[PDB]
Amino acid sequence: ITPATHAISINPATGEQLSVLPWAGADDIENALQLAAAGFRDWRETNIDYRAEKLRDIGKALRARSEEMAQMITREMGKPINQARAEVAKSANLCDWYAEHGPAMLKAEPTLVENQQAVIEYRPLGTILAIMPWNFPLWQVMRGAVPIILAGNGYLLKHAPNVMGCAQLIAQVFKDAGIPQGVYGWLNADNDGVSQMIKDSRIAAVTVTGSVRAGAAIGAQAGAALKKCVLELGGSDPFIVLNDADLELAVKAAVAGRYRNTGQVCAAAKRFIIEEGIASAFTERFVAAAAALKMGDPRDEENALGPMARFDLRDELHHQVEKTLAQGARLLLGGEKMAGAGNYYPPTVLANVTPEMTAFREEMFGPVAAITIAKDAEHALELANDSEFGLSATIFTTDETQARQMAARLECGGVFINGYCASDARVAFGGVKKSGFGRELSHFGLHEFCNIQTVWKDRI
Amino acid sequence: ITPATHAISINPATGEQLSVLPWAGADDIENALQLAAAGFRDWRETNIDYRAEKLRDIGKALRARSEEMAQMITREMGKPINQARAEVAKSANLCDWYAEHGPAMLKAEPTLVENQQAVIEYRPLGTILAIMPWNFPLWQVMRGAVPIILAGNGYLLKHAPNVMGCAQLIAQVFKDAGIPQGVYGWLNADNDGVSQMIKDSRIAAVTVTGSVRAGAAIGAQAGAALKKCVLELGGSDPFIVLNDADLELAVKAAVAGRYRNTGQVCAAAKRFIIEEGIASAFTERFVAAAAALKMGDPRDEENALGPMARFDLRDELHHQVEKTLAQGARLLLGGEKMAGAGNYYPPTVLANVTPEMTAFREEMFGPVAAITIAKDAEHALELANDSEFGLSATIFTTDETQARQMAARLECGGVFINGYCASDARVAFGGVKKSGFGRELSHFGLHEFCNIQTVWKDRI
Ligand SMILES: NC(=O)c1ccc[n+]([C@@H]2O[C@H](COP(=O)([O-])OP(=O)(O)OC[C@H]3O[C@@H](n4cnc5c(N)ncnc54)[C@H](O)[C@@H]3O)[C@@H](O)[C@H]2O)c1
Ligand SMILES: NC(=O)c1ccc[n+]([C@@H]2O[C@H](COP(=O)([O-])OP(=O)(O)OC[C@H]3O[C@@H](n4cnc5c(N)ncnc54)[C@H](O)[C@@H]3O)[C@@H](O)[C@H]2O)c1
Repeated sequence: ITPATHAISINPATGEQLSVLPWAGADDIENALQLAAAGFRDWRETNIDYRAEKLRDIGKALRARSEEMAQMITREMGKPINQARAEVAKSANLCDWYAEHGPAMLKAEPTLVENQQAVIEYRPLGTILAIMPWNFPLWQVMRGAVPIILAGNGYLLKHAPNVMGCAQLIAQVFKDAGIPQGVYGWLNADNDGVSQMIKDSRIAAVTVTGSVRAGAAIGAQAGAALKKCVLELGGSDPFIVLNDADLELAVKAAVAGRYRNTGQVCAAAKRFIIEEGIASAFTERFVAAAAALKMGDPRDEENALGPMARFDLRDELHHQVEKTLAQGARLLLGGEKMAGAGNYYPPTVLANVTPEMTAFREEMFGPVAAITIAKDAEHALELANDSEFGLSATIFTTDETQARQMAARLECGGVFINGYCASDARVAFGGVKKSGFGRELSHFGLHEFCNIQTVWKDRI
Repeated sequence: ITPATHAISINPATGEQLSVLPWAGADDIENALQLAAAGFRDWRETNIDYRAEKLRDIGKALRARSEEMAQMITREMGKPINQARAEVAKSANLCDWYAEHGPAMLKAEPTLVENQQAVIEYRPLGTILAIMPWNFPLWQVMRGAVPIILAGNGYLLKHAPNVMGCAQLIAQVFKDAGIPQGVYGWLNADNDGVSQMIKDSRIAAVTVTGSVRAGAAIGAQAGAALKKCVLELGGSDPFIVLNDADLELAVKAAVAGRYRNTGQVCAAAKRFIIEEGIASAFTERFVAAAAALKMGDPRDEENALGPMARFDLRDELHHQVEKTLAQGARLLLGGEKMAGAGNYYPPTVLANVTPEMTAFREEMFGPVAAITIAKDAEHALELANDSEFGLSATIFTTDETQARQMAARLECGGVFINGYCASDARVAFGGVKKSGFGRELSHFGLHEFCNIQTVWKDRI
């Protein structure tokens, strides 16, 4: 057993090894690609209304294993159990939502060509290779798999190596739903196996949810293979609070946005940018509220935070904290690794964070808030856009006109005005800059992996 | 002067050197990137109706230099002068079309979120680097530049090195129209210069129209730099004729589709796939019609074909003809380089072309038709899909239902039934497989380089 030969699951609350799974071999890869190719060949011929009904079947099979799934999520990566349950319910509802609204988004599109000669058809592309992360082991898979399969594609999952118990359980749910094994499939492939599949003609495109470094490594290969990719990568979302904000609501949303899933959220509020007049009141309220978050065993529902998922990533997070403190930030809360067998890092708040500091320029993928003072709203917008990332953003202010104007100038894919940032089937998700490109959910996730095909009759 | 240090224009009809231009230097690249960034910063703030009026100004300035532009196209790459005039007219009309229909396509999109709390906004992305080919030196630039700039982006053109006279004239047209500095720009960059620009933060995304080899080279770099790209690459379009086809119309469309622009068309009919019962009658009519095409001085309007654009590519095309004849195909017309100072290659027809031959597997980017016999309609579909390419396709048959079913199974981005394949502002354009990914024209070309942004108010 070694990370060079096996995927390994470890409980981050206890440090105990849970399972191992060897990398797929040459024959496993070939068999997966044959099954995927055969599955897509038949699935692409099915009726759209039949596929919608199969989505409802997926939702039912998932709910039927909802607690088994939630406990597996919590066990493998440390998520508080009620958050894992909420992840299951949101994933199941996504099946029903696309079942109801998806088919109409795939209807032929008329054009302005005379005599109704030309229409746009949304054709399936093929089998989509999907590379997914551990922070939402179910939702991240379902977010793409549901629309991708509804559009008549196949989906081939390469999951993160620390949640292969989750991966096998998801496959069992799709099996329970009667989804053919070619249509939803999966492989415990190492990175070289991923490389081989991208080069294989039976993979039509790639979708990646992960870090910036993974997106660049995989995106380069997809381009070299002339395969389209969607990259949903890291974020360092700004959370702007102006002097006229609803301060109580802003702090509630600020705390929820930073510390949900023990801070391990792509679109988490990570860089708090507070106008000078309200900064002292915001900072004091935010520290007190963050300090009231209980942390411990994620099977105990009194805990708002669990351990972080990966011991090496807690080390990396603490290193970023220490560098930021050494650069001149002030420690207001937390900021030390909990001793013991568990991978615990307490709610942490860093103040006097300047744009030159590590916690302002890197993704802080854990329960570490950075607080930066803005001279005014113009400064707050400049601070917000001064980032390699560009996934999402929040603005708190009672001047809705100003909020709308700032939203137009924020370099990110989502802007929440006076509310709680989240993903939702009804709206687009995805960012700009090093957060990547392409859009998921709504009709965007349905169309990203369609062959958009012009059919033009009698052009004479 | 050597192609190692300079871009060189040579008149293919005469062989005379027209112009030379050294590659852009480090200062030139930096200057262009600075002005692109500043131009985009101000351009993104303008009102959509102002930008629509500026598109009309581009169309006016282009029509004012229409004969000068047409003659420059013909002089640098050999296109018959009336096709160059048509290219200018189509490009000017594209400006007016997007001016009229573009703004509504950029309006905010309602969502299913209750109480109208969330909309989808189509924001500008930044400066788009555009890598373009010589076969339509004006239209390829305008096809993307017009919607890209209408959406509030900037456009930085890296044109093919044999048409830098066209590139400079295009820039003069944008100057005549009053397009602000850095909103439209261009550089005579060598391949390393392109690599540098892709890695530069002031390039937001890349669009490529060119060969499969260029798309793989550039696409890999875009992915590694986390830049979205659109790849519009080569084609080897099938042209299927079944026994019940309107034979006279099929032959007319077959000759027009193969030999327009002296065959140098991405979506040209390149692989003719004819059902056995009608193959002899098709082949004899096609040879006779192809033989009736006049070739010569492209400034003379009686000539349907000019010389090929590049002397090295004629050598390459003839090598493809020789290899295919060596593999067992039959030469029915043409098939030898014309003697003299001009780069002329006659209309050529190769028959008994089987799937294993060079003319069936590679893009024949010149006036060479390949004819393959299909046993039946299912064999024809299989033959059509047995290709690395997948740009467009044509089916001729009076059985509309069968044509619609084949269209759904053709692995390509466009299918023309009983008609002449062409690009048009009102429909999507783009392919699958090694022909690339992404879509141009209609609302697709407008949205490819937008930041699709959710704006959600009061999500509490
Ligand atoms: N934008 C989004 O939608 C979104 C959603 C969730 C998480 N994320 C991001 O995910 C990241 C954390 O999750 P992570 O730790 O699993 O990131 P990660 O990149 O290290 O791992 C992501 C996935 O990519 C695979 N992978 C990584 N490198 C690879 C390579 N060279 N070849 C093939 N496969 C490779 C991993 O095995 C894993 O399955 C954070 O940056 C977070 O912001 C983004
Ligand atoms: N799909 C489409 O919309 C479309 C339209 C027109 C032409 N084409 C294709 O264009 C091709 C012919 O034009 P071409 O001969 O100029 O193709 P080409 O690939 O040789 O050159 C295309 C462009 O890419 C640039 N380029 C090539 N390699 C590069 C590299 N490594 N780095 C940076 N830049 C590079 C060239 O300088 C040129 O500007 C044909 O294959 C044709 O089918 C496609």
